[PDB]
Parts: sequence; structure tokens; C-alpha cells
Amino acid sequence: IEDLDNIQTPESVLLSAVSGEDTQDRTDRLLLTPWVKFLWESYRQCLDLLRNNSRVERLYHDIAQQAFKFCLQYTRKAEFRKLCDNLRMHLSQIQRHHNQSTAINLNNPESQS
RNA sequence: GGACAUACCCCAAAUAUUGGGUUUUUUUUUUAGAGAAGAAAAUUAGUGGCGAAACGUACGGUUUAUGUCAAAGGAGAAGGUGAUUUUAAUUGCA
Repeated sequence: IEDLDNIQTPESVLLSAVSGEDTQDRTDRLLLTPWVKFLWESYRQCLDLLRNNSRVERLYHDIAQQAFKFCLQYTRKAEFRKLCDNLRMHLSQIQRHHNQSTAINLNNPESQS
């Protein structure tokens, strides 16, 4: 219906045509953006609090990969946090080890792979 | 000289507007999305007293009679008498 809509500019957008751009972005924000700010949060969610160090967890690096593959389908600013979360939880990793935390060493899976 | 640590200090970022990092001085506590605000506990009665009988009677136990069922023995195990003769005391039977 946006292909059929009044693209032949009315004055209501001729005022708004000094800051923003296409109406496809001005509508999809309203109905699609509420769900991607939920998806991003849900990926930070399961990575942030549930999987720190956690010896028992390959699924961490699964979610991480599947959320990196999510980035180049949709919005991009949820990736700067992605890289910096992976790093900050690596700085959480390599210091103390007082749990069932990852022995970052010769153990090929938990460290290298 | 003023302010500044969750930095008010740096980095970053456009459909992005909030993610990250860093300085000393003392103790301080063993983590950090929780525990509190339920899930079952105390209960006593206005619980009369005393108390039989006719009747009816179970599985049994011991003892006495009874049939039957194993192995045994035909010197046996030993019961029946006027079938016989003379005899004083003992044991006496063939």
C-alpha cells in the first residue's frame, strides 16, 4: 500500500524532508523495530547473565555466532555492544577463576575451538 | 586554585542518540538478579453410670474305641487241660 501511497509529496512530508528519509523506514520502525530491540536484548540476555565463564557451556558461543549472523540481516549498532560484551566477558574470564570457570589453556575445545 | 570516580575525564556512533575504559588511601564482605509477605500447626466435646441372662457356641488338645497303610518275625512272639500213669521235702514241663 506504501507503493500505491501518496509518494507524490504532500506538504506534511515537505516539512519532514529536511531531517529524515524514505516512508518504508518511517513505518517499519513503528511495527518491526519494537521486536529487534527485543531480539538484541534477548541475545545480550542469554549471553550476559546466564553464561559468564561457565565451564559447562558451548551454547554460549552458539548464541554468539547466531547473533553475529543476526547483525548483517537487520540493524548494526547492536554489534558494537556485541564485540564489547564478548571482550568485557573475556576480561571477566582471564583474571581470577573462583567458580566452575573456563581453564583457558591447552584444553582444545573450551579455549581454542 | 575549583570540580571529578556510578567519573562531570577519554573513546566511540548516524536513522546513531548509549555501549565501553582508566588514579591513589583505609578497612570491608564472601558473590550478585534470591532470601521476608503461608502452609500448614495448637483442637475439643454437651463423648450418663453400673451391667446380665435365655439362647448360642470355633479351630483344637489330651485320653479312650475303630478301620486302614509301610517293614518285620514264624526257634519266635507263647495260649489251650482232664489226651495218661506210682510218688514223702527242694526246684521242677513236655
